[PDB]
Amino acid sequence: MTKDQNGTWEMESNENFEGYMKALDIDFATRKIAVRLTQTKIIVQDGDNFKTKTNSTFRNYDLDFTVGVEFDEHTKGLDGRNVKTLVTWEGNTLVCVQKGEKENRGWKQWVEGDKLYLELTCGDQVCRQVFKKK
Ligand SMILES: CC1=C(/C=C/C(C)=C/C=C/C(C)=C/CO)C(C)(C)CCC1
Repeated sequence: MTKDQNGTWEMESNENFEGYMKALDIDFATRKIAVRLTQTKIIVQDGDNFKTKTNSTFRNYDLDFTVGVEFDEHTKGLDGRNVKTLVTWEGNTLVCVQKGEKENRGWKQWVEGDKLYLELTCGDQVCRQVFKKK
């Protein structure tokens, strides 16, 4: 296992604050809140089965999806829309991309360690998540 996804990473923040907002138009306060909100997260995979959750005040969210075994998730709590996903390891990565009105809500959570450059495409005008910690 040359990846060790299973990590912690007190989220720093996203770059295109506004483009990720659009990925699921919560509200205008949403993006400004998350902009500065340095939340916590921590994934953990065992092979073909992983899970992670965010730790914010504003909103609580989670992905909890397998690795390539397509699944119709939901964004309940946040916006309340229906979605689907798909994940495939891509080096030290695990290319996820949402569906169900999304079609461009994917990430490039490739792990470096102490630093991390999750790239939140999330619709046109790609955003760059900015992680750092574990
Ligand atoms: C906008 C927004 C949030 C961001 C959620 C995300 C984007 C969590 C990331 C999950 C992923 C991509 C895990 C893959 O390892 C949360 C709910 C947390 C706080 C307020 C609103």
